[PDB]
Amino acid sequence: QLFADLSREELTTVMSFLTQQLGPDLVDAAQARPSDNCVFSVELQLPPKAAALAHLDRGSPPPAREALAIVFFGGQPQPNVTELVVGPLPQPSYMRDVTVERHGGPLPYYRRPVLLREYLDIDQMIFNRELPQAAGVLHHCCSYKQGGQKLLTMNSAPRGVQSGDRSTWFGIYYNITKGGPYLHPVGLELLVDHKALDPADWTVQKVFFQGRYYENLAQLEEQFEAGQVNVVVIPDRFSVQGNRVASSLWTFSFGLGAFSGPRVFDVRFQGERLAYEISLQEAGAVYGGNTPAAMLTRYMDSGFGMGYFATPLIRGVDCPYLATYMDWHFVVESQTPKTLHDAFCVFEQNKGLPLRRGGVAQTVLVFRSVSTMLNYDYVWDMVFYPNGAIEVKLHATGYISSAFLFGAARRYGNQVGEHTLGPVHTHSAHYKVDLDVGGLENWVWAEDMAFVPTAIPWSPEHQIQRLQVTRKQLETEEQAAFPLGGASPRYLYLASKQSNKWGHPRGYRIQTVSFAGGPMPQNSPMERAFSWGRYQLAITQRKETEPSSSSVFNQNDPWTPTVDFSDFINNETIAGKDLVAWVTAGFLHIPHAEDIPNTVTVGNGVGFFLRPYNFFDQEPSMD
Amino acid sequence: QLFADLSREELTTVMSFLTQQLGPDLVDAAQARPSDNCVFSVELQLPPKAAALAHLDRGSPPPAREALAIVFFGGQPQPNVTELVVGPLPQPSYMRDVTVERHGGPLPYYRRPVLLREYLDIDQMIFNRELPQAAGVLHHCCSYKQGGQKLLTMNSAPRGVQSGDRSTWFGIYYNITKGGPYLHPVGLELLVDHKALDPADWTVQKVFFQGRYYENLAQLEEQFEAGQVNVVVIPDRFSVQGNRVASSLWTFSFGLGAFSGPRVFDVRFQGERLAYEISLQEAGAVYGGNTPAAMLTRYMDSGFGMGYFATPLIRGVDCPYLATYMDWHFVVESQTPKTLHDAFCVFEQNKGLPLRRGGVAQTVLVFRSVSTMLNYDYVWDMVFYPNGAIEVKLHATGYISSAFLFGAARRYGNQVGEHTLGPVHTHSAHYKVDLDVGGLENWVWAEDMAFVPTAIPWSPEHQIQRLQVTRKQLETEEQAAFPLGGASPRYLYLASKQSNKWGHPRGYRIQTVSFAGGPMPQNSPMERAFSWGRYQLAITQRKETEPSSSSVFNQNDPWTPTVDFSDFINNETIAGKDLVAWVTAGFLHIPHAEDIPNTVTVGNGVGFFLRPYNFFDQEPSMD
Ligand SMILES: *[C@@H]1O[C@H](CO)[C@@H](O[C@@H]2O[C@H](CO)[C@@H](O[C@@H]3O[C@H](CO)[C@@H](O)[C@H](O)[C@H]3NC(C)=O)[C@H](O)[C@H]2NC(C)=O)[C@H](O)[C@H]1NC(C)=O
Ligand SMILES: *[C@@H]1O[C@H](CO)[C@@H](O[C@@H]2O[C@H](CO)[C@@H](O[C@@H]3O[C@H](CO)[C@@H](O)[C@H](O)[C@H]3NC(C)=O)[C@H](O)[C@H]2NC(C)=O)[C@H](O)[C@H]1NC(C)=O
Ligand SMILES: Clc1cccc(Cl)c1N=C1NCCN1
Ligand SMILES: Clc1cccc(Cl)c1N=C1NCCN1
Ligand SMILES: [Ca+2]
Ligand SMILES: [Ca+2]
Ligand SMILES: [Ca+2]
Ligand SMILES: [Ca+2]
Ligand SMILES: [Cl-]
Ligand SMILES: [Cl-]
Ligand SMILES: [Cl-]
Ligand SMILES: [Cu+2]
Ligand SMILES: [Cu+2]
Repeated sequence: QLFADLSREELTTVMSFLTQQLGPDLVDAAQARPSDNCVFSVELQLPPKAAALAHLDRGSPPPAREALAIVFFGGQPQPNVTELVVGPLPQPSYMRDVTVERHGGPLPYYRRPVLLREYLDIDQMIFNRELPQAAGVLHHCCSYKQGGQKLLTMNSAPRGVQSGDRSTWFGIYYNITKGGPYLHPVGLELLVDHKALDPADWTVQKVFFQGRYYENLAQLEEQFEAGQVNVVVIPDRFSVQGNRVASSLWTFSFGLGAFSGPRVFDVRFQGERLAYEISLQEAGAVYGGNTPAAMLTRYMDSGFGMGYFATPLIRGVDCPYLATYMDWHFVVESQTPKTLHDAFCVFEQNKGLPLRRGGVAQTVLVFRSVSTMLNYDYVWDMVFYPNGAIEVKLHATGYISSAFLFGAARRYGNQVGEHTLGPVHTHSAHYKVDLDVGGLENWVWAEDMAFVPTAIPWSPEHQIQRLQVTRKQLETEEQAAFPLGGASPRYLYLASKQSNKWGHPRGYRIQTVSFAGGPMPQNSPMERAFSWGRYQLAITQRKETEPSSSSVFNQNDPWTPTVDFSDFINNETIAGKDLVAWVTAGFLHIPHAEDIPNTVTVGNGVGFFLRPYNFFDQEPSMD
Repeated sequence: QLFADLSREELTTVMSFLTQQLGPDLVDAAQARPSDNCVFSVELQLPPKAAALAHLDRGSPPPAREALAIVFFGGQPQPNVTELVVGPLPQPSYMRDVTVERHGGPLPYYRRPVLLREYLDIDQMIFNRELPQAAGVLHHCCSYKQGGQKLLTMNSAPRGVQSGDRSTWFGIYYNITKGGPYLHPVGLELLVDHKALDPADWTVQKVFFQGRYYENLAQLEEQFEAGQVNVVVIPDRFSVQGNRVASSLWTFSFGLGAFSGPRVFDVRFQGERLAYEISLQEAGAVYGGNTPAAMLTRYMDSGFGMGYFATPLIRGVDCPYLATYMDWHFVVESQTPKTLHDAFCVFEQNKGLPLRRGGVAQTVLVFRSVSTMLNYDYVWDMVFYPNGAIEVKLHATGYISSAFLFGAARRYGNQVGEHTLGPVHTHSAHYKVDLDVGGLENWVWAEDMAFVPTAIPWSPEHQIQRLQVTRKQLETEEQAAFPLGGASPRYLYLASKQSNKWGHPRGYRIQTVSFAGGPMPQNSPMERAFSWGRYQLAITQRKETEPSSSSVFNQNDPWTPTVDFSDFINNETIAGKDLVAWVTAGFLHIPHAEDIPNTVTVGNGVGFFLRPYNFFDQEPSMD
């Protein structure tokens, strides 16, 4: 319960403490304007490892239970975003601004995530005071307002060309609310500068219509009237109790980061802790296209929220009928705690494949949850094997984002329908794998194979390409940073100080199970924000100053990243320290006809494996 | 059903015809000595494709149903192995020799696989003539027959250092009869020369005792008696009619080659053929060590028989209790047909993960078979997805090979017991994927992603790394032969002539999934026999003269291979021809403590994916 997500009651307490303690008068974030003071979110502040392990292993008292509140200070001479550490629960006595502490300075107010109320005010502007200025061309293309269809908007990110920018390409789509929302692009995109704290000052800085750009909608309308614009017509055996799952072989505390997504703590196999924490850090997406949004889009999904955008799992569909179903509570953009029903599910999965052949079939423990944004869907799986192996997979599915088809559009994807292109994109996800193999003190090994031509002892006149094992202990972080798209040692394992019964260092190896979306060139002005994408796998010294490889604040200002993961790799020693492993997994997705109306989970996904390597003395037991 | 394996009735008739034609001097292969004449095996002769398709598609009469008989002609001045085509079934009248026609000449007698009678005769020699010579050292190390555990022999291959050799290193192991009978290597290996036609003339050419090499066993005993030898004492919807599966979505004819292994013909998703044939071709293993057998062993398992060594599927273990099980029939080293009970199992598996999202469940059809040699176990999987996708998967499991632990043994693996090493080795499998995408005439496309620094259209001063698609039609065989370990197109697919509704070439893409082992250096004078291991993927024109990428006769003479796969690649055009795909999957295996007593199929193994890429005009429907 030192890893348990804040209870609904706990959420209320922090919210009450803020109102009573904070000098500035706060507005409900659900109805907050840019120049208002509001609480964006409050959630569990993860405890220090040292105090947690002291409690977990040495019977010391639990660490002070704390919450981290994100506050939008827009109602002052100089607006800022402030992170407040509140605690200790159940009854708070302090409220510490750790902003400067964690980031070296203040959080620029433009890095703050776009409020829901900000989206709605952007819609008012578009529908009420922008779109009508191009009714003639909209009536023409898309039966606009004339007893015809309803249109809707799509968001994109980041929002500008440099730091300080808050200008978003919003696309116009049909409001067909069936199997596919952004499957009918109108080819009309609007660049709305919404950086100003006064919405009446927001403007459209440029328009994109079906191929070409215009300064504003008034310019587009007259060229249309003047018959100067060509318009394309668009038609249409284990027990969950609290945060703790316990089987005969496994024990772990689970949870959900409102921004970082699904996580698991204190992973113990048969009483022995394998890892302190296995958590999702960030989910990314890079697009390509000849239309603005698809041309520019680079998603750092934690800027939105993997937990905040998690959905209830449908019993029988998302998880087996006899699965265990847990709820989740959150305060993001609200006054009162909200509850997500069936956010998680744990169940037993008979693989149907013989685990060993006298033997028995492969039965697995599965921890699952789903994040959904605009209908796309990430299904996050954590599977725990009876032999001590852990499997972490990601599955993408749902509706793809679309682009209006014009010109050399096929240079950026495939046609999936009339006037519709499926733009290229790569999916990526970052995981923090804080293995504690045989305790804190860890080393890193790189074992692989080699063929060396040597003479045959019984026939020295003949040679034989001798297959043999190479081993190397990595000394610095730099040696253990493995570039995506390159080759890493086939057996890369974190080992303990001690060895097994046979003299081999007790180890758990990480096996990356993911094809290669393929890294963004470091020449990209925003690549630093997702520099975790450079590596297939990286090992660093765990620090309390390095809790995440990304940040909520990166999405809207990637040009100056709040968290630049590459900074973590700094030539420090990794021999005999508390080590963390960061795994990047993903794939290239060139959309195709089969992806319509939905992209299916067909395949076995993308992720990695954690497997015992000289950790036990022989094949372990099982119930 | 012209792809059906020969029935028992057919197997009997061919043997009768073969006995009548081949004089009165034939001998039951089960009891034949090297100088005898016997029928090694009789199995189905795969029909000509043109005639097969003409029958299936154009209603033309079925092509002649034939069998292939391998005959060991050791009874003559110049002994050879002969391949005979026998037909037509059901009542044969001819028996033609296709040996020269297929192999450019005679099959040398030393290439023939080692008969079971030959092995038993080798054991006799070892236990009657050989071991007794070293009774003193065996009593001391291994309680030879002093109330101690019994000894057995372990085979290895190839058998020599050059073409023409039949000299095998047999290892001596305790026969506990519990768990791994191969977990107790004594450190004694005999290099027996069983080349000669007269067993009485067979000799041991060298002996390896626990690290040291000796000329003969007597010398080893002599050396020991003189106290010049240290001895380490060793302790102690769908149904299936005949050969065809018929789900609501799929149709195919399954079978099993006596040597090649499991195979599928006439694969049809919703009535349309995707592939004429998908079959296992060869299974390989490459070891390392400082002990003889372990250092020399390179396997081409079809020399023993993936089918001949197939095992009964344990209901409720290898396949769900209520799956559909099918028997198999064969004649190998027997003049009477044998039955392999429950050789196959076909079943639907609820994937346990939603196909799409509320949404729909994901269930697959699974065709399984298991090959077993000395308790080491290949489980062959081909899963057909409701969306037209096909997953071919291989898992290994069971008892690993052990070696006597001495010297720089850890350079060749890990100690897994007392005086026991787990030698390094790679596993590999070759599959023949004859895709007929939209018909015979097929092309090959290479698709991937790329970034191009381009100015932002709405902000000229700034740049954006523009993600885009690259497409390239491959023209010759050499272009489609991608080296194992290197990087290849993320989107390589065979395409028909027709485009989809949207104008994209209808194709099925080959996504190769493996932690590929690591190719044997081409400097090795024997890797030519398994030159298929060079490429993770290769595409060649289909040829009736290139039915397989390996041969039963490769194993015992890899230095002059009967089939050298790379010969297929000869700069021929692959633009609008009958194309065949060849896929290599494998992995490096450094044995660990968890492999004892036996290694688990944990995770998912190795193989590949066949995915529809613009083959349809939208997501396919299900029934
Ligand atoms: C982001 O904005 C935050 C909220 O405006 C700033 O935090 C506040 O700064 C205030 C002004 O300095 C502090 O007020 C102090 O409180 C005393 C009463 O105790 C007043 O009399 C003083 O005017 C003032 N004292 C001074 C000069 O420090 C608040 O204590 C403080 N509020 C909280 C909750 O921290 C941040 O400074 C700003 N971030 C950055 C880094 O600029
Ligand atoms: C591998 O061995 C095979 C059998 O030992 C050889 O093939 C045999 O050779 C026989 C004698 O040369 C053939 O008999 C000849 O052919 C006709 C056909 O039946 C016979 O009537 C004749 O008696 C004889 N020729 C003449 C004119 O005297 C056998 O037909 C044949 N046996 C079988 C069953 O195939 C192969 O030659 C040898 N491999 C090679 C290619 O060298
Ligand atoms: Cl949430 C999700 C699921 C699958 C693929 C992507 Cl790229 C996703 N990410 C986003 N969707 C729109 C904003 N981010
Ligand atoms: Cl048949 C099999 C199953 C699993 C692994 C290997 Cl290397 C196998 N191959 C051989 N075992 C002994 C002869 N070859
Ligand atoms: Ca660091
Ligand atoms: Ca650690
Ligand atoms: Ca060829
Ligand atoms: Ca073909
Ligand atoms: Cl494992
Ligand atoms: Cl970019
Ligand atoms: Cl697919
Ligand atoms: Cu996608
Ligand atoms: Cu193995």
